[PDB]
This record gives sequence, C-alpha cells and structure tokens, in this order.
Amino acid sequence: MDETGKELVLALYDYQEKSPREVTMKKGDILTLLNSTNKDWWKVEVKITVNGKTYERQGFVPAAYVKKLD
Repeated sequence: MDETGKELVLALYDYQEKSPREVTMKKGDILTLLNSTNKDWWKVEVKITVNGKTYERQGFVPAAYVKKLD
C-alpha cells in the first residue's frame, strides 16, 4: 500500500492462493491492480508485513471474485 493511487480493486468474495505466485484475498480486501490484461486472472499487488518489514508482491486472482474501485 504505497498510496500509488493508480488502480485499486476490492474483493467481493473470498479466495485462496494455491501457488506461491498467487495471493490470498477476502471479501472486503483491497489490492493494487498491477495488470488487468486478462479478464479471468487479474494481476494485483499486496502488502505483507514480516518481522516488521513490509514486503511487496504481485499475484494472480479471480476477477470474477473482485471488482474495480473506480
């Protein structure tokens, strides 16, 4: 969450990540739309705080389970 203010998306339904490349989202979660070239698999970025260290990473998720903020 670097207040990029570019492309934000809100999750409507719950989802889980099967691979280390994907990301786990839940109904009400906010993700940073990095790549929306696809219609089924959307590439979003999330923030993971580990050991007091904020980490960034982009993963694929079901667009049908989420929506665009604007």
